[PDB]
Amino acid sequence: ESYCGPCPKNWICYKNNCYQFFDEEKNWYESQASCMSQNASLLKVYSKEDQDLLKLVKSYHWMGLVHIPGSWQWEDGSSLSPNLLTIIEMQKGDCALYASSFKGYIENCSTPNTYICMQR
Amino acid sequence: LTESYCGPCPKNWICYKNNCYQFFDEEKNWYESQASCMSQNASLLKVYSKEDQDLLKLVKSYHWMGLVHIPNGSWQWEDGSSLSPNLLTIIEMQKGDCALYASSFKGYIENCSTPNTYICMQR
Ligand SMILES: CN(C)C(=O)[C@@H](NC(=O)c1cnccc1-c1ccc(C(F)(F)F)cc1)c1cccc(C(F)(F)F)c1
Repeated sequence: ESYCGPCPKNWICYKNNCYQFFDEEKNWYESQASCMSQNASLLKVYSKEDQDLLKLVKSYHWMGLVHIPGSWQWEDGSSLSPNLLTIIEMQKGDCALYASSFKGYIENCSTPNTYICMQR
Repeated sequence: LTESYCGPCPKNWICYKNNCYQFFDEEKNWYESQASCMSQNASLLKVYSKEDQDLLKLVKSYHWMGLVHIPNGSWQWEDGSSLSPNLLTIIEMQKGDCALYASSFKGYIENCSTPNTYICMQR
């Protein structure tokens, strides 16, 4: 038994990270702007153990993984850790969707998708 | 934004507005599902508030919850309390006395002996 968070009330708390799903279809840029307005970022995947709840996520949703032409990187500038995501090519694009279990789909940044914000 | 602590909950359970949830994909009939939650200081999902449990809009598939029909004809939770109105739309699927949760805020009537996935909730 432990106290989780802190997180805002309308967010799921899991191992002290906070997650919120947004059902609005938005492109990657608009989804990142949405998360920032909540004092958050798009989903960052850093650990299969600390984030094992991501195995239960259904459907595909924007996360904060982008390609600047260099490897894939998160919004915060950190590199994607190895052996964490299986990356699959889906569309011509520089952004990625999260899909269970621990997959990233390369996706056109302009394609509207639902999205997951994260705070910690 | 206002930061709150959530819980307390076991570390491997989801916390949402201080309730803790766990999903179980190993299928069990209703009673065995209840026994499994009990062994984890929990009960099957109890639905009491659209606002406090709005995360249930996102819970798909069909999972046992702790809702049973007593043939005084009442609908009750495992803890003995009543199903409150304006919370769930209840639909028959199989003749039975137990209910599966489905999105959004639906319950499907199901034979209590049918194996299904289930949701535990700390209580
Ligand atoms: C039985 N079951 C496992 C479901 O139905 C799952 N539903 C969806 O993932 C789900 C289904 N439609 C739309 C969105 C989601 C979704 C997306 C992101 C998250 C977030 F913000 F968490 F990232 C949460 C849900 C599920 C339901 C509740 C909680 C969780 C969990 F938090 F554990 F991931 C998963």
